[PDB]
Amino acid sequence: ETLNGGITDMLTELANFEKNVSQAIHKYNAYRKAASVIAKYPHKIKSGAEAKKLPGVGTKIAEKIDEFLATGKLRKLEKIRQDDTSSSINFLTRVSGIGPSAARKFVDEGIKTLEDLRKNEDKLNHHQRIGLKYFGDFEKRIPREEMLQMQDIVLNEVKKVDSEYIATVCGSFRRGAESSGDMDVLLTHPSFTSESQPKLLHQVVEQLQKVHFITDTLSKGETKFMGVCQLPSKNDEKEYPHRRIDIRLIPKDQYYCGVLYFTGSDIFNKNMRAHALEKGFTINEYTIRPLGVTGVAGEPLPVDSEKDIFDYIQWKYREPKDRSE
DNA sequence: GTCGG
DNA sequence: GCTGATGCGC
DNA sequence: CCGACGGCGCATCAGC
Ligand SMILES: *[C@H]1c2c(ccc3ccc4ccccc4c23)[C@@H](O)[C@H](O)[C@@H]1O
Ligand SMILES: [Cl-]
Ligand SMILES: [Cl-]
Ligand code: NA
Ligand code: NA
Repeated sequence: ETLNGGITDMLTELANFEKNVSQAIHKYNAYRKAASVIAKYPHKIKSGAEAKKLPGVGTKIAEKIDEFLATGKLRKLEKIRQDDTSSSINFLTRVSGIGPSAARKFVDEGIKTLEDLRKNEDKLNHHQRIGLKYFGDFEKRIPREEMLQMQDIVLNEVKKVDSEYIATVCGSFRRGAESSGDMDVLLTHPSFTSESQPKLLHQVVEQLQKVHFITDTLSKGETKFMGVCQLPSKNDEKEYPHRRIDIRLIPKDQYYCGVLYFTGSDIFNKNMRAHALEKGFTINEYTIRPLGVTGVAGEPLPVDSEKDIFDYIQWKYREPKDRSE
């Protein structure tokens, strides 16, 4: 962290400006990738040339590293930071529901701070109001211990609605992470499959609101719910912060590919999709399909467990804790 | 911005 | 009223 | 040189 923190902080700040102000999503991802690869580099970079050897670090970022190393700053970043409009646009996007487009619109009309947002509710859609309401809570991380308590509530209420449901809390949490940014829940039911009900998800969301676990709804459809939840506070104890929770309803026959996919990590999934193709298989979020000699993907293969997927590509079943790569 | 056909 | 496009989060 | 860069569900907008 102390090794190249200056560089990675610089790249990430540049990343945010590209996304939020210039609306250049590809440059945003480029800078992030450069920041990541450098974040892992087990040596203190002495020059851009050294950094350029890393995949994702090109000529431009090399030049920027040289400037930073010799001056401790980046002229363009110092300048953009002092820019009233750009810094405000960049800031507003921290509100969930306010993307680069809305942030630009707001700033163009003189709305530049949370306080300005607070006095202009009529100009915010439902999602943005909630994002504003929980601005601070949403930026806080979730200790694993709270995630465990959160899980207890979800599995219990899901089972209470129908004991045939199958719920799995995925994300880094499933891999054993010490803290999470949110709670991602994958849900299925035997009556729901690819080729075969709107209330399956609704009934669960409803029960979670009944025991006051879910406090707000950002979006809700027949297959995906996105909202806010909160653990009940202990006697005379301080209130827990509101948290982001997503609940996905997935066809049973696609459930395990979903759990695998949503457990990650991202690097693991890529390494698995690669090995999958090597054995003549195509693995995506939904299914695993056989690849013909001419490259034509056949029908979806039977999946009844996470392991089943590993068997197809002849790989040793790895537990989420070891799925970091 | 970086990579690679 | 509807259909497709856009913004957004992830 | 120049296109790719996992996109998918839902809310809301743009346009008929
Ligand atoms: C993929 C990608 C990114 C960011 C978030 C995100 C979250 C979920 C899914 C699901 C399916 C496809 C893509 C994603 C992503 C980006 O950072 C990345 O450049 C890709 O677009
Ligand atoms: Cl200006
Ligand atoms: Cl498919
Ligand atoms: Na490089
Ligand atoms: Na935002």
